[PDB]
Amino acid sequence: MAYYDALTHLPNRTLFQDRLHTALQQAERNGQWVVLMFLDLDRFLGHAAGDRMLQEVATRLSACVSQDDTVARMGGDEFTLLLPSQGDREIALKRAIQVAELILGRLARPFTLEGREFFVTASIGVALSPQDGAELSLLMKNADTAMYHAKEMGKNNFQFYQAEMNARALERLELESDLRRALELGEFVLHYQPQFTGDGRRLTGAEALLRWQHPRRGLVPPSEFIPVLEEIGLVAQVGDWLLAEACKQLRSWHKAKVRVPKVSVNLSARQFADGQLGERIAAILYETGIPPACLELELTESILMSDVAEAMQILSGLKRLGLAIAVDDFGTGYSSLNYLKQFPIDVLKIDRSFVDGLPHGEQDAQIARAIIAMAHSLNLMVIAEGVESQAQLDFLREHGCDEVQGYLFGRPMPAEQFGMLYA
Amino acid sequence: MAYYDALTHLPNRTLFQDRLHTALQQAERNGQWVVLMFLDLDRFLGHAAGDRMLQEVATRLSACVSQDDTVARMGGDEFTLLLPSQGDREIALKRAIQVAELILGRLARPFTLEGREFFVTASIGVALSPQDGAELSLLMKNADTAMYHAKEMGKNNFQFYQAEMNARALERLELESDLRRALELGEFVLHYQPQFTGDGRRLTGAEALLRWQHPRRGLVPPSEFIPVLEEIGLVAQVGDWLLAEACKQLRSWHKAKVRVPKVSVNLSARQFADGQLGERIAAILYETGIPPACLELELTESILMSDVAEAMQILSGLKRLGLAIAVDDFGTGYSSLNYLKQFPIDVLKIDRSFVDGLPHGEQDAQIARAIIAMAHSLNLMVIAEGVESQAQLDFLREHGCDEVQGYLFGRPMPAEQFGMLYA
Ligand SMILES: Nc1nc2c(ncn2[C@@H]2O[C@@H]3COP(=O)(O)O[C@H]4[C@@H](O)[C@H](n5cnc6c(=O)[nH]c(N)nc65)O[C@@H]4COP(=O)(O)O[C@H]3[C@H]2O)c(=O)[nH]1
Ligand SMILES: Nc1nc2c(ncn2[C@@H]2O[C@@H]3COP(=O)(O)O[C@H]4[C@@H](O)[C@H](n5cnc6c(=O)[nH]c(N)nc65)O[C@@H]4COP(=O)(O)O[C@H]3[C@H]2O)c(=O)[nH]1
Ligand SMILES: [Mg+2]
Ligand SMILES: [Mg+2]
Ligand SMILES: [Mg+2]
Ligand SMILES: [Mg+2]
Repeated sequence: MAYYDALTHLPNRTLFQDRLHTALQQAERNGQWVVLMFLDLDRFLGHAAGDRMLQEVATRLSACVSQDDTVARMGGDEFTLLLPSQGDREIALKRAIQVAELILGRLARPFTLEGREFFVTASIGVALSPQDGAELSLLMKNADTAMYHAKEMGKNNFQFYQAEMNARALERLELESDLRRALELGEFVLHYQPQFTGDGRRLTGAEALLRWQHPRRGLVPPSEFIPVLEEIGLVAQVGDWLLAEACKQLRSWHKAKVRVPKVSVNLSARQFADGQLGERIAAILYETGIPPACLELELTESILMSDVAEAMQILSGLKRLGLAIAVDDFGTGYSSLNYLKQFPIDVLKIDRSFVDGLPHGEQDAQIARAIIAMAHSLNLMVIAEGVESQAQLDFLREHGCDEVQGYLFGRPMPAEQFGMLYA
Repeated sequence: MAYYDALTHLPNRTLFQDRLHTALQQAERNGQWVVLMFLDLDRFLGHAAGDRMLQEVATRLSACVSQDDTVARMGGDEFTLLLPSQGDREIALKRAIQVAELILGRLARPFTLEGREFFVTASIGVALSPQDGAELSLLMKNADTAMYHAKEMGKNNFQFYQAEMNARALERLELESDLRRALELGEFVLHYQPQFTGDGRRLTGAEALLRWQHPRRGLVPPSEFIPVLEEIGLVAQVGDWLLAEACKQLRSWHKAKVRVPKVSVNLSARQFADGQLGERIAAILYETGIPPACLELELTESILMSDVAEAMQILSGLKRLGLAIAVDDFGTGYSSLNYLKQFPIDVLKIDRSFVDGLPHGEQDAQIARAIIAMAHSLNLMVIAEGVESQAQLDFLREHGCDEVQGYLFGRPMPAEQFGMLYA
């Protein structure tokens, strides 16, 4: 079409502007964000090889974005990208960071024409609608301004139009950098929180809890760095380290006459979706010599109930491995009672938020009784988390809560102190 | 832009084709459907008034479709519409029917130019991707073929490319036609199914159940015609008829010494979303002279839990009206236990599907015990629906189910027989 660049087959300037306008009008109607990127090359060649290079650039750019994103060619050495329908500021910001890093990484790679090797460098400017403009020409002014800022900083850079996003981008990249290194140097450590029978007479297991100690940031809370791990391929690899470390710990504790009956590991949504999950778990159980009965997986009702049919199969695979399954944070999500019984699950965990109102919050008291009753109706065992007070414990015990966990019974703890404190 | 028609400001042929292509490539990737319509005018005027008419046509067409749909001008008197991202065949079919009827209705209306009145007529052809083509040129061949079929049938017609859809369209329109008439002539009737205490010693209420008797189709099941009602503005108006009829019935039964303590009415999602719901209910309670305690509303957990924050407010409004609220079909949806307690609800109804497996289906038996236990933990009263057998009843009674309903206790029934059968 007259609307496409004859060489790269990408939309031309006018078509791209129409789609940008459309994306802006729609975003504004749905309270969504749009990312606009401008990209310039210094190249860095031959005439025919030149046009062949632009073609390779184009291919590489298309490969960095999804189905719904547009890549286009403004002219000469300038390309633009459009990432529409981003749910909010932060999704937009992360997706922009991710796409821009991906692009610079792909364009770093050498261009192999005439048998030989060439390099190009790129400068990228990024502007996010609506904040940097909800109108196409303002959004473009600002992406272009960011681009030139990116140039004024040297080779292979991306800048946002907002300084605040540039700062946040730089830090995010450093965090990612540190987390890769954390795994390489082993800066992660496992702490264990003990689990008891409702009376407190007895230790039923330990919940393993990832911590991260960085020399400068100090100790980073799991809630900060875990989501970052899963936003890369890092989490499966960290999960492997963790599972193996807990299995080894179990080994040492048994050797040292510390009778810990089992250990619980939390799983993210990403780990749960992984096709090799059960395979990697079996692999680790085999290396460490520990049986599946010693292990329990903890998944949130949001992870299980989003796609119930898929979850049924994944869970069934894991049970055939002989391991137990607990539904973490229970009561904070949306659950089919139907599938709660069909899923081969073992345990419900009463979220801390409900335990916190005990014993004199009517709402929290009734919700907690209800969970216990559900659990026992489905032959599930339930443990209350976040038990911090004698009164909470009295209530839960009085109403048949099977197991209990919380600061009242001692904080999360490194393995050796754990053994001594609960031997 | 050179891409837009200078007169109507609609996209021109080439731009429309690009968006159609895009919509097809995307639909195919997401397993979605796309609707394409071709529209021709016979007009049916003056030169300046002519161009002003096309402009009015354009405005009218834009007003018939949503934000995301494209309207365009192929040339002369021909326009096209694109309705992308339709979830499946039937959504597509209904949406096409709806949009086409809307367009013919708007174009029926007179054009007021030079002070005077004019009429145009239109022929519409409709083709649905992927079935009538997943490639733009084939989809266009076929919409155009449908259009000419529409012409060969006379004025103001739409045809699908598939004969099967034309048949289904014609029938759907006749159904809609009949339902409007049904309401005008009162062909709807209420049947009532009685509700008892778990023992059976005692009648706690009656669930009202809409039926429709058509002279030719015979008796149409609620599941067939109710969704059609709500796909128009008909359901609020039928709901009003129904509520009023049940309140009147309650009047007569009390007059005639038939002690029916209350009546339950089912609500659709659409009725529930209506801003005037509580207002219209109060209005009807006032006209019929019956107090809110005599009334109970039945809503599905899917209606309540889709938007919990909105539902909380809507429900709170209804409770302030003094009426009771039951969660129908419970166990078949996704529910926050948290919001189950916060929502000011009164009753859970155990779906028939779980009662059906009783008493010897382990899964169904445990689910049903669990619901009863939940209900009583939250101080809710629960009734089992679809109780058909002595064994089912024994089980439910043994486990403290408060109330019961089903064919074992007698089918749904017209009011007067109801009174005599349960006085
Ligand atoms: N207020 C209160 N809090 C208590 C009490 N007892 C324990 N806690 C804290 O509550 C959290 C319980 O873990 P969770 O619900 O699985 O929730 C976890 C889990 O979802 C995730 N997480 C932790 N470790 C891992 C891991 O190794 N892998 C994965 N995939 N996620 C993890 O991060 C979340 C937070 O972990 P932590 O920061 O260790 O926070 C832990 C624990 O330190 C108490 O009595 N009162
Ligand atoms: N297998 C079995 N079935 C039994 C038994 N006892 C009753 N039923 C049937 O099960 C349905 C119970 O109604 P529902 O769950 O509210 O489900 C209702 C309700 O959601 C909707 N509906 C019915 N009347 C109205 C109404 O007036 N307004 C609205 N908005 N929806 C209605 O249509 C659905 C079906 O209504 P019906 O066709 O009357 O079907 C009724 C009733 O005839 C039993 O022992 N065994
Ligand atoms: Mg946990
Ligand atoms: Mg938690
Ligand atoms: Mg009902
Ligand atoms: Mg039902």
